[PDB]
Amino acid sequence: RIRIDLPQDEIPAQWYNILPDLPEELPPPQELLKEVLPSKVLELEFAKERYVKIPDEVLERYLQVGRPTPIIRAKRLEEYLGNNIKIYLKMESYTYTGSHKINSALAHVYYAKLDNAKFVTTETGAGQWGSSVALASALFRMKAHIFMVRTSYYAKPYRKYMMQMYGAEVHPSPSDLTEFGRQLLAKDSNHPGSLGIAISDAVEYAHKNGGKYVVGSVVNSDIMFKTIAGMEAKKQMELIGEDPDYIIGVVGGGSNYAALAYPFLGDELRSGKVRRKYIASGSSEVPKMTKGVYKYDYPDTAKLLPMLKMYTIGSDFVPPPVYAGGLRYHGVAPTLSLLISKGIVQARDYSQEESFKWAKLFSELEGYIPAPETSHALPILAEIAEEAKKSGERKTVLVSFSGHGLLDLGNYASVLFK
Amino acid sequence: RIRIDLPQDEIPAQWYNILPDLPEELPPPQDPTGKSLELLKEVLPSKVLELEFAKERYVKIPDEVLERYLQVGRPTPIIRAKRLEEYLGNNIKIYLKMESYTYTGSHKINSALAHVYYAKLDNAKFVTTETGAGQWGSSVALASALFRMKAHIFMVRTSYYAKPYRKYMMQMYGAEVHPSPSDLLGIAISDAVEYAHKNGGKYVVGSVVNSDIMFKTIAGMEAKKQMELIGEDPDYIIGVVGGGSNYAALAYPFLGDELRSGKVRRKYIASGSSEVPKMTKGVYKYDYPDTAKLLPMLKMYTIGSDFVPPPVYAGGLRYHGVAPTLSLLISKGIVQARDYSQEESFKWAKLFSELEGYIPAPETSHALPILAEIAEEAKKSGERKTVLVSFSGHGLLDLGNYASVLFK
Ligand SMILES: Cc1ncc(COP(=O)(O)O)c(CN[C@@H](COP(=O)(O)O)C(=O)O)c1O
Ligand SMILES: Cc1ncc(COP(=O)(O)O)c(C)c1O
Repeated sequence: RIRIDLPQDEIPAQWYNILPDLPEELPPPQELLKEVLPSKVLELEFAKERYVKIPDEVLERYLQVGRPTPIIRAKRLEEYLGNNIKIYLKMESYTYTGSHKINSALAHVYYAKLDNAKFVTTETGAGQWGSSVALASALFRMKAHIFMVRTSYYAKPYRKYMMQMYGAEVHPSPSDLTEFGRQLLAKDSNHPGSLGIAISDAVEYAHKNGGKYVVGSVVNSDIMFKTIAGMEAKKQMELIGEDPDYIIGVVGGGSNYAALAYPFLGDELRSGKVRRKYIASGSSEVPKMTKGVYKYDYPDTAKLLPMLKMYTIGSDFVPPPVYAGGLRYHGVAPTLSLLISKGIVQARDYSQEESFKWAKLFSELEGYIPAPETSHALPILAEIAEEAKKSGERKTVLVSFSGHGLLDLGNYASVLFK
Repeated sequence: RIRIDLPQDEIPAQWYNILPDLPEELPPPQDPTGKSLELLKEVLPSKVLELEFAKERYVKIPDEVLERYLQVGRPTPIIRAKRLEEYLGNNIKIYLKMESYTYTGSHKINSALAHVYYAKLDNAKFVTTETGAGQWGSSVALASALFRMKAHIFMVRTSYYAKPYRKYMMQMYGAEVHPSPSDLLGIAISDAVEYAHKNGGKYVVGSVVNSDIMFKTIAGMEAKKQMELIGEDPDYIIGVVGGGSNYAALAYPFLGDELRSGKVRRKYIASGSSEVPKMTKGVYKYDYPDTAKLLPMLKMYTIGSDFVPPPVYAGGLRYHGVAPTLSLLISKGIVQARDYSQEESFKWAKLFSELEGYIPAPETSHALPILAEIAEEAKKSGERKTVLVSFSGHGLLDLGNYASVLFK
């Protein structure tokens, strides 16, 4: 009785755009950025329609990569927690790349191909985004050039290998394939690189060679594409007649959480009354959730995109080298930040020691190793268990289980196995 | 409609035992050094030992095992590989039983749960086992976590250090991992077996024997029901052979129907690696299951319990012998045998990955060259054949293996 499957012939056929349903208007963002970006991707940012039809070509690849993903009920975790709540896991880890990121990668590549792009480029550090764009590129028969921070290129090889199995060309950055890259290599032939440097690398290469750049950021389009997870989950839960009392997840930039929660939150906002509790968490080592300044700031280190109004601890923030928690990003998506400032979504932060302890507990109890990023949601369940206990009612929790941790086992090892 | 899901409440409730349905009696285990036999009784779970020569065609899956089956991802889906079909000219229809969909990424968890469960009923204080790829190691580590058993895993050592993430995975499940030869491959089975005889531990076997294959036929029982669900009778059932459990597990429930009805119409093809070529260069004879000789001799296609794979070999299927029941069937011409190089398999793996989007285990990639042969054959006859594949595992923790061969 623990897995709820949505047949592939019943997958949702539109994405959800919360913009029209926000309590107040979203604080507008503040080119080139138009030559390298897919035309429709630019269009969908300002979108005023509540829904965007998913192209049939995109929908077909969604099915190809494992969608719809199941909801799993974590009954053993429930028992451990005293059977005071019910825990439903939306398993985005079940996609072939093991995370929710392929949901927007497929759409970005599709719209690049529509623009008649000769290839797509993107930046990557740890390789989560890179491997997702690599798969999406392969499924559209699109040439992919991935610019990977040279340090990570050697340090975290398995995801490089994954990108290469998918047939992507992977370039250590700064690369000699661009002027901006060659100019840095003349300073240091083994220049360690940065995420910012790789964005500049990927952008210049698309710009100069008639390609398109695939943005993996907190832009409104990206969140919209990922809401296929929430669209599915809404249908699954209504299928077994359970309405969640809590929806929770973690915030890198916030796209995975929003993607799950927004379709539920949209219903409520349109009814005028928010009844559910929404709780998202990040890492206290990178505390933009709980200690962020709400202000206009650069969504990327390259200063490529215009500033967005978001919770941020600054685009130059770097985490301690001990941090293996994976939620390194400095800001929160503008829509989510707006929601947090209005008290609609509650913010939490946990240490990696606390989160990884829960990861370990979850792996032994339920049997599935969560991504280190995902592990930061688990401490929220303890807090919810207590409040439920004081309810007299059994509360239902829906969790964005954003990825598995098989390719992050080295991260866990560095904390858990000394 | 590329994925066929079997609802969990539709999961089969019994295992298939092919022993009564074989064309002729299986060569019984042999035992010279009259110690390994009572030794087997000392380290094996009692009810596992008992099921080894079980006579009932179907064995009820214990409720506790069935419960965990549902927990770790059963039933697994069947996926139709339409993009691969296109690449092969649409000359065949290709269905993949995705045993990779379980929590540890392979079919191994199917018997690991049953062995550990039966060890628990013996009041075992711990279980031991060996592992190569660590697909088995991690499945036993997970099974042990779920049944609250302490687990000691003996890992081949070359794999130990080259596959640290699999070691990390076992440790995340709370198992203790030991490089083999250890402190107390082939050699690993011997290591584990030894360690179990003292202290008070049970040895968990991960293939070859009848009980182990029987436990894995849950996959085949599910697949039979799923194919019927879409009105699809396979012409070919294919897979790869390490010890032969994942292939037997899928095929035996289909092959049983045929043996009982009198006629075998389907084609059965299994592949191994040419670098460890017991499938096509081995001899059907009695040989030792373990290096070290502590275990009763079994009659299988073998290339010697002392065979050691080439350093350059990253393809997996390293065991030296084929399961006795599967060896009987190969000897009788019922199952056809193939072997491919890691170079040819991995090139197919990379193609499959770009086409279908899913990275196969290096073990599983040995089935892909079979598809190419079936498709060329169908092209020449003009007949459009249906193929069911045991997709035994994914390769997410084996990317280092792939890289050593493909990425310079
Ligand atoms: C992914 C996967 N697929 C097939 C098998 C072959 O074993 P069987 O024929 O099913 O019994 C395996 C076996 N993996 C074992 C053995 O390690 P190897 O390195 O020799 O492949 C394991 O210990 O994990 C497999 O993992
Ligand atoms: C598995 C996993 N979970 C969470 C995140 C955080 O990303 P985001 O909040 O932007 O979607 C990432 C990047 C990830 O790979």
